[PDB]
Amino acid sequence: TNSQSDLDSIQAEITQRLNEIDRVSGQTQFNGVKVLAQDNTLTIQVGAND
Amino acid sequence: TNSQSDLDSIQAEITQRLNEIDRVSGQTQFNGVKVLAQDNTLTIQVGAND
Repeated sequence: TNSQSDLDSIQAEITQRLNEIDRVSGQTQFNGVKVLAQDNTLTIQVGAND
Repeated sequence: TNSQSDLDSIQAEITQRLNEIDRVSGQTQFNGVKVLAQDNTLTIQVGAND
């Protein structure tokens, strides 16, 4: 039932939501560290030992 | 008993009724979807499942 003029608006919403989950993960930071932009290991020194 | 001048008028009525059932099915629509013009399946997503 949904027309193609409906699917244009639903696609406009879907691309805006996906641009938003690209933005909020692309530029978010704790102390200048992009948490979700790239994959890496953060190592925590939790002890006096090496 | 009916004369042929009668059958001309009855045929005029019958062709007008058939033009009307051609029109009201040719151009009727819910959200830009011609329901009776062509034969096809409308699938309803009635569940979260695919």
